[PDB]
Amino acid sequence: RDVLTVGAVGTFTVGWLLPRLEDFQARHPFIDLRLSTHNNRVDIAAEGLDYAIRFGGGAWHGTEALALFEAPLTVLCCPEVAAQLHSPADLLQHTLLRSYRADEWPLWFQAAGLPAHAPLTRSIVFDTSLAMLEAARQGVGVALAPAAMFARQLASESIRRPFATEVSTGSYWLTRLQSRGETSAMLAFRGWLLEMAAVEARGRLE
Amino acid sequence: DVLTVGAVGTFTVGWLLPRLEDFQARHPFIDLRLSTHNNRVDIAAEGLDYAIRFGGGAWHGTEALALFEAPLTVLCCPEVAAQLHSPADLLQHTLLRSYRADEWPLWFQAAGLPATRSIVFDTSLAMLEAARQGVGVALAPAAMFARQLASESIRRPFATEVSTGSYWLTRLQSRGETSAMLAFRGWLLEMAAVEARGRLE
Repeated sequence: RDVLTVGAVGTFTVGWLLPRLEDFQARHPFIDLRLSTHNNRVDIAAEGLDYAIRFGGGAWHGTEALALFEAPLTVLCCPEVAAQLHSPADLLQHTLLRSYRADEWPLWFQAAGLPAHAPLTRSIVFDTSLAMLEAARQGVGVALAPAAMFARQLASESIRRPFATEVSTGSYWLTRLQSRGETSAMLAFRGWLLEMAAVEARGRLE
Repeated sequence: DVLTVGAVGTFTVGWLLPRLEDFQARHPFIDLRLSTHNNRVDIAAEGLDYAIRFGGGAWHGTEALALFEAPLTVLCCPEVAAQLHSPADLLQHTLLRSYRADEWPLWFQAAGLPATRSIVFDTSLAMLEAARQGVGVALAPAAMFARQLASESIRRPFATEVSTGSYWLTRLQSRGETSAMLAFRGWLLEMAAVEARGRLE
């Protein structure tokens, strides 16, 4: 009375949602929110979610998806490794940490004005950017991830952005099953989340 | 000469990656394809030689070799740790939970306590980052967060721990042990014995 269950990708939950969720609970004291995290293969029905927030193109079968904001990808690494990089061409001297989406590194090299390499060895594939950024922190390799999800780390200087080049491969989306009606707590949560998302998208042009 | 290992992500980053340089120095012509997952995997569907998982070692169709035990303890940021004097003080904070099913009861039990509304985490990695941010109090294997404890950005308020599972090297009984596999198996078991030894020591 009333129950609301939301699942979000872990990187989005700890990098973005949780810093703002105190605002939601103040403005909606009566909604009992059940937040869980997942790794972007979330199955709404199996986990009992009303909404799932995930990353990609917004065209998931059986799903209605509302765009929140873009998450452009950039190179992120430890200061150790950052000092050793002068041009993006130096990157092939390092382990390239990557996600299961295999075209992010060639897409980014393109955006940097380099051929569309194509990194199979040496490289390690990560289910979550959190695991990828922790590996990058520990000097294992060079990460390619959304800067806007690791703002704290960057502002604390605990990790570094060595280049300006970005590439836009996906957005964060609020998704829901077409099969299910939107409850009143769902509508309340959606309104608050869209407001917060608009401030974020607005901030990146600002 | 390829070898595909899929390891749960907390284990990969908190323990296996800092030691992999050794392996790559001792077998420089193995092409390891390391991937991570969230402990809920289908070895066949993902096409792995080995998976490394947390749990009880009894997954149907798979040969599971134990590595070491992973006892869970309470972990939080410095300020909330100061507010924590005894275990009963914990219910004053939000309990950060994993999708298991469930470990807080057993930990309470182990700390001599009897029988709020909170957050479930697919990975201890996400859980530990919320604990650093002050969102709540985590229950997770301290052995996987040596880095955060050494710098004291994360604190362990209580000595109580509770064993609920181990890390395991698993393989479908079906497909054959490759030579690259055998070499990884030997090296990993040696590295794991040092770790278990160290806990007693």
